Amino acid sequence: HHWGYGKHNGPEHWHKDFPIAKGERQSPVDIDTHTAKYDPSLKPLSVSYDQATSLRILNNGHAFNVEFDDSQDKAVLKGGPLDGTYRLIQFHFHWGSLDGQGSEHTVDKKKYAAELHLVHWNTKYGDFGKAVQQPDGLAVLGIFLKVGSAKPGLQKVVDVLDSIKTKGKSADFTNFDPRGLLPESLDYWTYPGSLTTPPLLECVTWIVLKEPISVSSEQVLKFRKLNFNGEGEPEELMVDNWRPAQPLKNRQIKASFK
Ligand SMILES: On1ccc(F)cc1=S
Ligand SMILES: [Zn+2]
Repeated sequence: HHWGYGKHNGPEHWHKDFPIAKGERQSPVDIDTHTAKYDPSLKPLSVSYDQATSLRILNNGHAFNVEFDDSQDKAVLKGGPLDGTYRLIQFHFHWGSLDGQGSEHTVDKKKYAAELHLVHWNTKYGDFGKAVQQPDGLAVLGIFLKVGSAKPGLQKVVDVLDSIKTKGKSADFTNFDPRGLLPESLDYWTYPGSLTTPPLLECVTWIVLKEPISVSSEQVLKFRKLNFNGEGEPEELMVDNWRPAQPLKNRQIKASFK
């Protein structure tokens, strides 16, 4: 009886194994666009992904992770609200059963069809495992997906999902360029929060881009053919793997833009 997204093991249950689920800096949150404060002192965000080395794609039973070689400063996030250098370790998505839901963050209570999380760890802590124990350990770049035109830079991800249908399957996934997943604008909201899955550690500077990317109905349909279950278990479609909005409590969302 492990955590999941079902009636018996979903987000309303997580607090029993992970009591920080009811903590002071949980994620995601609703972004109230009229309450977020423009902070003219935020530096421009620096996304340096030209030397990014993708290695592998994994179905972990909750999502799929596209994993990167994080053994050198090859794909880094810097600037914006961040002090120092954060190394890209993986990206994943959260998505719905229907185009009307799927994102974790909301914007004036609007739910997008999906949300991309590019996960980076603070190099001052040496590895990801130590970084997640620090209040400034991670920087997650959050990008909303809406359904419309195809995102060409996503198709290589969509085409390998057949090969990782069930929990614990992986596949070689070299030479994937995550720059093909970014929108034009790097305008963002930022606030201190958490992982959105167990163990829900309060180690994340969230950087949520204002501009969504467009993906095709056919692209998100392929996300929804994945399985939470392992091979030769009853089929449970990997859908609605999103945590809903948590209490803002004593936190200020800042906007990089007027
Ligand atoms: O869901 N998830 C899992 C790992 C991680 F580092 C960040 C997030 S958002
Ligand atoms: Zn996530």
